[PDB]
Amino acid sequence: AMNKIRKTFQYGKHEVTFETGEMARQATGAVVVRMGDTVLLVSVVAKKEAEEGRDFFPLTVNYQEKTYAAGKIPGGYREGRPTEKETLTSRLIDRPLRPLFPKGFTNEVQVIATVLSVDSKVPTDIPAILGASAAIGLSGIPFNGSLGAARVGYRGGEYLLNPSLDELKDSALDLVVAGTRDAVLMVESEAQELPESVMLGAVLHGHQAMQVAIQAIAEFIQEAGGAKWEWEPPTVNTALEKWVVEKSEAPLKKAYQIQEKTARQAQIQAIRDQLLADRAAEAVNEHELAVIFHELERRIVREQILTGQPRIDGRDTKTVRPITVKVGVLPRSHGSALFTRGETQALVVTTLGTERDAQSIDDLDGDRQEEFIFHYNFPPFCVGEVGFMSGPKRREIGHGRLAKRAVVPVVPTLDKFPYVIRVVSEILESNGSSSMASVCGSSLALMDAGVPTKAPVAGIAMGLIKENDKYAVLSDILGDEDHLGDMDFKVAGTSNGVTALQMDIKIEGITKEIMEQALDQAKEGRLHILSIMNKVLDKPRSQVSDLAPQYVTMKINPEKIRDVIGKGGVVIREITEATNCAIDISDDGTIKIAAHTTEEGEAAKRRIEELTELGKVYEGTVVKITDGAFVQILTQGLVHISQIAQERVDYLEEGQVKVIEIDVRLSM
Amino acid sequence: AMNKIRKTFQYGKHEVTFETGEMARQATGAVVVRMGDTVLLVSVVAKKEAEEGRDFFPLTVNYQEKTYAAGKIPGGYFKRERPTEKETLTSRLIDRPLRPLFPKGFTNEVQVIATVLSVDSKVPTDIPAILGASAAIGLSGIPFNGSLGAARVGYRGGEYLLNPSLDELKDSALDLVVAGTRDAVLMVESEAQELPESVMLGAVLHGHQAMQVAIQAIAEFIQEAGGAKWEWEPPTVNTALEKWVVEKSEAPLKKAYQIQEKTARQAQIQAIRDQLLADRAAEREGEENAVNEHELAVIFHELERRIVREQILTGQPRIDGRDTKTVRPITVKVGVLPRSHGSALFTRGETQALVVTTLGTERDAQSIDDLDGDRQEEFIFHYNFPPFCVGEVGFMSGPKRREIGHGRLAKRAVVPVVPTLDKFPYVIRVVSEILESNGSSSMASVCGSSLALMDAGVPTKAPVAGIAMGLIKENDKYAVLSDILGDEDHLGDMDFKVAGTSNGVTALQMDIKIEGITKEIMEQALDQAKEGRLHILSIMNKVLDKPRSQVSDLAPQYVTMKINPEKIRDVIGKGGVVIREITEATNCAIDISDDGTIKIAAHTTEEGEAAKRRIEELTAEGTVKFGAFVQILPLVISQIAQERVDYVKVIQGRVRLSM
Amino acid sequence: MNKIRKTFQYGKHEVTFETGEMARQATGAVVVRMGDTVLLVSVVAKKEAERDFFPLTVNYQEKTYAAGKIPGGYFKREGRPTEKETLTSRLIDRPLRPLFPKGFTNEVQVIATVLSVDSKVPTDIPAILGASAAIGLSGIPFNGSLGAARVGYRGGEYLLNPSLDELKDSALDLVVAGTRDAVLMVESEAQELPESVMLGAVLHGHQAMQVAIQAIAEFIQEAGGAKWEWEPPTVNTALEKWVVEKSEAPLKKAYQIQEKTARQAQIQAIRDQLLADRAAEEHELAVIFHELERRIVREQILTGQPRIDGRDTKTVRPITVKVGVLPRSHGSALFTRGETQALVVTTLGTERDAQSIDDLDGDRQEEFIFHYNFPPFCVGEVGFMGPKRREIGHGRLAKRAVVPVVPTLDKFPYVIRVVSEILESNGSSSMASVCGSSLALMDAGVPTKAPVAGIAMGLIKENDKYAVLSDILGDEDHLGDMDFKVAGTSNGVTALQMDIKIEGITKEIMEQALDQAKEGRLHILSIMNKVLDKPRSQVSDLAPQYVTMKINPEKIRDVIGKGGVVIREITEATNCAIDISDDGTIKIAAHTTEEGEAAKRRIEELT
Repeated sequence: AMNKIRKTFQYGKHEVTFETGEMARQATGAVVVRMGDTVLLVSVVAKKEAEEGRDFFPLTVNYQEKTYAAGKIPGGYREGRPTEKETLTSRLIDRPLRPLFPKGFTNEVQVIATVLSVDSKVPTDIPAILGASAAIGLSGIPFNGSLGAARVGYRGGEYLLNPSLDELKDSALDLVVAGTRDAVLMVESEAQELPESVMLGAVLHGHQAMQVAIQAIAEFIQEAGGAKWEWEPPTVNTALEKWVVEKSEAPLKKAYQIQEKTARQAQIQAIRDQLLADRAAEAVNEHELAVIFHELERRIVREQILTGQPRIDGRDTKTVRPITVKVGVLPRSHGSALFTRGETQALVVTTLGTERDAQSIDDLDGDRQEEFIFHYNFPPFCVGEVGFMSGPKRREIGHGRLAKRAVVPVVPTLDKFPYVIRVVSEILESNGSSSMASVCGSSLALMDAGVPTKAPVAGIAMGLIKENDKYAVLSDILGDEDHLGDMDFKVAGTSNGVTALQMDIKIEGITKEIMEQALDQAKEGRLHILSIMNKVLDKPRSQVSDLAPQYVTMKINPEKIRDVIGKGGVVIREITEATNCAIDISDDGTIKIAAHTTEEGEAAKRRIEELTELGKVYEGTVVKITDGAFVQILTQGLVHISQIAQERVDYLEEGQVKVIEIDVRLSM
Repeated sequence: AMNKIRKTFQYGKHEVTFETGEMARQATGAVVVRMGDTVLLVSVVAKKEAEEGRDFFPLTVNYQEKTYAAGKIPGGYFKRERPTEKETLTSRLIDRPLRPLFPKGFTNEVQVIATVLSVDSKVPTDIPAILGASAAIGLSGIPFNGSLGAARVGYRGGEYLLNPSLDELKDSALDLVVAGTRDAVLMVESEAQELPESVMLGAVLHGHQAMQVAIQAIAEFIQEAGGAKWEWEPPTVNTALEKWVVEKSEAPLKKAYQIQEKTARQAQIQAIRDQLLADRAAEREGEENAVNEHELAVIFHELERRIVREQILTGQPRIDGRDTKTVRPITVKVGVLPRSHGSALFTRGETQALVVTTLGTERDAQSIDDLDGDRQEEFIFHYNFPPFCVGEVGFMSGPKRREIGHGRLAKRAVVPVVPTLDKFPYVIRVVSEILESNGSSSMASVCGSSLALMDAGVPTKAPVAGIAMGLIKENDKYAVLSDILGDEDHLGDMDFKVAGTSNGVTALQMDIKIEGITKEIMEQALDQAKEGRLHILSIMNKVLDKPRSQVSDLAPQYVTMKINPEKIRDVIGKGGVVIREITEATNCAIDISDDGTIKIAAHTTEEGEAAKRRIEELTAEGTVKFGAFVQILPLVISQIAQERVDYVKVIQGRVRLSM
Repeated sequence: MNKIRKTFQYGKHEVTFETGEMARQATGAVVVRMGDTVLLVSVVAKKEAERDFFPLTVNYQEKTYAAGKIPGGYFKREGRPTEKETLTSRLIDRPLRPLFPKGFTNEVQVIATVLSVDSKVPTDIPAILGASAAIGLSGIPFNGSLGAARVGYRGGEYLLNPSLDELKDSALDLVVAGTRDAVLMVESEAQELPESVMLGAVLHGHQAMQVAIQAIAEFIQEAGGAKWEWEPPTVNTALEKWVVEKSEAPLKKAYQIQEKTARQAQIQAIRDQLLADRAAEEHELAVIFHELERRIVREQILTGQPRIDGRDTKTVRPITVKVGVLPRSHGSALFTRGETQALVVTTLGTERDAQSIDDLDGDRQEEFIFHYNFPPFCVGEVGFMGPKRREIGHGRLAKRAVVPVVPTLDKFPYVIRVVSEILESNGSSSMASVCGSSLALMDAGVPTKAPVAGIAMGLIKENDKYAVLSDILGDEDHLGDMDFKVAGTSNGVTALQMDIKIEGITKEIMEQALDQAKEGRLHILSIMNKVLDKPRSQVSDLAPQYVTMKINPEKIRDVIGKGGVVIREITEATNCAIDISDDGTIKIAAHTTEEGEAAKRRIEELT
């Protein structure tokens, strides 16, 4: 039974289309989104059942790009493990969905967004979200949506809606916003030191722009929408609630007055364990029990701040935690630093390399190359846990990316600094926003390594607590205030402006007023941290490191250039492959060699002294014999029989000579 | 202590020896199979007890190829043998015929590992692998209905080939593996070039007759060297209870299965069950919990399979209302994706395939290194079976077993119609996305592939279609089901899939769960499947019946230039290092004819016109070492300055002019 | 802040411990530095226990930035534990485990990350010192702490904590860790060195070690927090008491019985007759039964009674041997000793087949490739099939035992790949892999210096009484207080491994142990040699061949080309390793005959 519904609307420069009822009919919901020539099939599947007493919402979004979308056969060996981009877009898509799924809805849902065709004029992430909104909306799955999304560029003082990839080459702002009709949900952006007034106006611009799509998706759901799932959250029995409150409230109140994190968490757990034990003394319950307990935590933490009382570690809403900053932390690194802000610590190591160390990426967008790679990883011992050490998690990529695009604007160009840079931020402790410590930390590690940055860059994490009209904007948030708070608001940049802005908003009905206030209280905190930073390292060091790849320089007769590059460019490639040294040659005459070592650096030249009289006493092998013998000196010259070892003269066959003349004679 | 028993016998051209009692002695059984110089160690291990409840049979086959078997050191750069397509596929090939041979209700976990110790090019490994499995299992004493042989059968010159090598299949119009017991064909797997059903069926029977010698060899080998057979029994019955559940539930159940609407139907069956459960409960009452509800479930489950089977056998319509011969609704579409080189959406009932074609350049060929390695594939056929197609949630990790197995079946269905590389100088990649599967998706993959390729302008020999079948057999009566649903394959005692063109079978796959499926039944089953695949062909032909007059503007193109033949040594270079570099540079296949042409394979134009330059410059303004001599491409004095004397116009010599 | 920094001197290098600055949230963490080698070591002990086994997991990881390098992968990151990383993790794990108190089920995870690496300081030792010190601060129940040292041999003199370059000139690379009191674990490779030299190295390592152990013991004081509250569970003498009085006599008679069936019958019977009368008057029973069971058998061997299979302590299981078992392999050997069996295959290749391993030891080529596969069927089990830890662990021991008798590449210009299949394992199969290798390399005509063998041993020590067990069964592993394995030639000892549970093990004995090992070694060797004595005078026909040709000296550069590009194309076209005499002939290393005469058709046109 095939009944195909299609809604079409016009989103700025492009025509968008949602189709349903043709493809993927067994999914709980599925939509074909086409925007320009960019097409995704977005299907959601949701289990009707949930595991009794589940602590988390098993939403999985899988965004996958098919190389047949761009007309290309996959390069390596089919499509392999997820590309960094795929991981990121899955994460970009997940974020805004999550808060729209009702509190307490634990059924596992899976969103799969597959790119069928990719148009260069239309980046995929935007219609992906539009699709996910539409698919979840069709499904009937409990959802508070529908959410739209928009990308906003900034060029010539105007705002660009849904810019292409090239168009962004001209933009100082790359920003994706996603929200509902009434509220902004999440924001991801990089920018070059733009002012808060611009960042905010950009979030608002997109939030207005996307309304057309949220309307369209909304009515699409009207026409073709399935039946709304009858569903309700797990129930709490207030008899038990009262019981839990009377027993744990006073203890939680103080337990939350413990400044030191691990001491706090231990005490909380003890309260939690006494509870469970106190209950048993008399599988859903324990969940129902945990629900009540968590609600209590929330109210306790929240009502403290809302009433003017001091925060968990005692700060007022406006004060950043204590910061200790060091550099030259590791002996063998090119650059390093240790950034400790409160209980959050990042050890950022910088490494340098030649083009050989540069990274090729493959994906839609075609095959490009990054000379700046930024890695971030988050080990279980920073949280005080025990876990598996396997490859980087979606957040570890997601946070690496954010930290990276915060820093990118101040990272020098290829022109000035002809290296490849690898930054690795390692979080050795995290009580909150380790993400921002990476930025801070890396800015120091980059300078400490001699990288000629435009200006020192730092970042801060904000949140708020709102009930009705009243709200407090928290600065330098800690894990608890993110978990029990209403938002996590990330701002990074230099003194002159914001390089990156990231928003995740749990609640709805947040206003530009609050947002406007949070961008500065952030701006303060940023400048506060910058000051404390600049006391250790204010500027990039005037030189790279000693163990850093350094160039070996030798000058060649511009005529002798015909050789070293070889016919077709083959001999220079042979050289760089054999020594692993990248060689750069002035059209005349100087050579500049990139050497990770002096051992190759010296191994790169010996190969170039080759391709490039006067005797000078060479040593070279005999090839032809006559009559004397032509030896091979690198060209050939005659050893006259008169000049063979004297006594008047065989004397050799072939295998192993001074040069005695030219217009080339030899002697022994 | 080691007691080593050997069995030597002739199989076709090759001497086969089984050994046991020397290696792998702690296995539940182990055999070293040798055929020609191909050698395998095949071992089986079975847990001695089933888990608490067990609803199924945990059979696992591991087939692995050591590269030392080929006297090679592995190419993988950490230099170790990620089970490959072939290793997976062959594992699945060995698995299939084993399953039906394990007795009903034997739930003990069983692992079969087949490792290739040495490889002979004359003797493909899978055949001895199946024989070895047959022997190890027999030796094990594990309960088994066996023992089974296998044979590969080729067709050349109108006559059958027994266990041919790859070299020999190059001249064969058929590649078919058949596995069976003394009395029965268990599984068939094959590709063929448009061969008629009787030649296909003839091959199955030729293999089945030909393998007997190996089955006999194994059977007596086992007799001699086997270990004590396991003492095992299928769960006891309660005949009285069964007769009672039947008398009670049968009439109502027959009426329930008259409801085509699932949720509505499953409701009734639950009612009938719950009622049955009450009735038993009263028949006892004061006796203590004498109602198990489990043994009842089993008896009940088995009764509804009987009943459904009976209804179809007596002419009743299938669960969805179709009779045995009718194929589900089909809808075909081409050119569904803007940026694809070709595409199709094939939907048959609830089975649906989005198939996409990508045209590519010699640069895109996927290399393969294995036993019989150093191979390039210009035809790349992938397959995808996402959780949502069956309407559930599942991980996305890598190609699954089924995805390889199904994907591969589809590929061998299509390959016979795919143009030779001389005729169509493109590498092809077809990716099959199964959006909806209840049905046979793999055959949908076939139909969609045939459409996708033509849509892309691939000059396929002819459109190819495929269809999946099932067969119910109760005693002497049987029914042949066309285009079976998913739930229908457990209904039947054998399932087969047949793909081909209007003129012949390009692939045939058979899995048989029972004994006494005759050449006659097969003959008739294949006919109904033919009538089916033509029905489907006719439908798809209405959308696109022949390849497109040309290639998508989005596909790779040839760029053509003319050169100086005397300069060919210059472009190819000394040793051929120059032309190499050019390709790895621009990523273009550069094929230089004797004189004087150059054909350049280019994905984009930019890549192509780049190949042009590096060529041209190397053959046909600027910027040295008074007088000028700047030299530019790898010497104007008056015209530096007429002002006399600081500080390519071109006309041993070689004097001018630059500036 | 603090930031407590202890500094001492280990031999040539200055070692530095510190804490309080970083990884504060961890149960404990230390930054250990030796020379310029730096490792963050951290220990997280999970809050509360759960179990009957010890969930200890050590992860030693290497960051490329420690070496100033960017990872060579496609993703430019490090996601794939290297064989090295897995090996070191295993190595750091061994000496720690036995130090963790009896009946401590609390889950512990130690993470040692290399943040900096010096060519003069191998990363092994500072890691172990740092793990020992990290666990120190955690306050986690521990009977430690310990330290580690490496010992080399150059010109009759031992070398403390030698570097990679220096090891080149050492006849010995030996790692040892131990508590102040006693030695715990040893891992070594030597070139046919005497037992006296090896064991002297274990002592030397143990003596030079105390400096570190002291430094550590102090570092804890200056910094480390007070211990964890803990104590061996619920010890019930009431439980012990009754069991014995109703248990020993019937059970000690149940092990005088033959191999199995009459064992698992009567024993299991006892587990009933005693199961029956218990309730007349918790799994806790299951143990103190097994522990008694242990004691029973431990005793019986000490009194010189049959081992579980009927063997005495000195006799090695019957050994059968075959070479050239597989038709198409370059070399083959099937080595069965008792119920342990290894099929081992030799494959030779051109320089094109050489291993490229990149890591903190610098970019390198390996022409000797050794692999070890331990499939589930050898033990009679079903299991899943990337090689596990123990496979690399056992594989690596086997390798280093064979390496010293392996020809240098100039003497035998072939890449070698040895693969060892364990088709049966009861009693050490890592040693079966060594015995299987000699034969296989020799069957393949690989001119090994001498046939090599190895044996796995065990020691039961109760008080001052003990017994040294030869060719230990898998089920004799729990019995032993020491599990050591030994491999070597008719002359010296190639490889030595030891792991030690109890204390008070004295030089006076393991000396003896190392002998009884030598006996068996010699014994095994004698039986091997009568199958294959010396390497085959020839390399197998199927193996790569060297085609030799002679061209005109003047044209040597028409082959090699310009900068070397022409000669690289030929080797990358035909897959042949090619070299030219200064002026003269040309040796072509070819896999097949075609491939090799493909190299000729090319070299001729250039001529």
